[PDB]
Amino acid sequence: ECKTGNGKNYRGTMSKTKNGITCQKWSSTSPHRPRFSPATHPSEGLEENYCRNPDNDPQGPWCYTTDPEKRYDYCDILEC
Ligand SMILES: [Cl-]
Ligand SMILES: [Cl-]
Repeated sequence: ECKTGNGKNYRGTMSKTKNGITCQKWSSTSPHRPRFSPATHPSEGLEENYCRNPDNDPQGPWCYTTDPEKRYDYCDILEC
């Protein structure tokens, strides 16, 4: 678990955002409804509640949040 680039191929194990709030399972639909999931983007690594980049976001790995008022947010992934 290290990152390189926008973290596109990142198949790491981090499950909390940069502010230490824990990620929402990408399969789950609360508190937020994900626009990306394992059923639609099977090649994207949407397993558990880990930090991915299904959309080649320039800011790197993010995940759906568990704080009902925070939709998504980035992950502090060690630099590779
Ligand atoms: Cl939502
Ligand atoms: Cl999105």
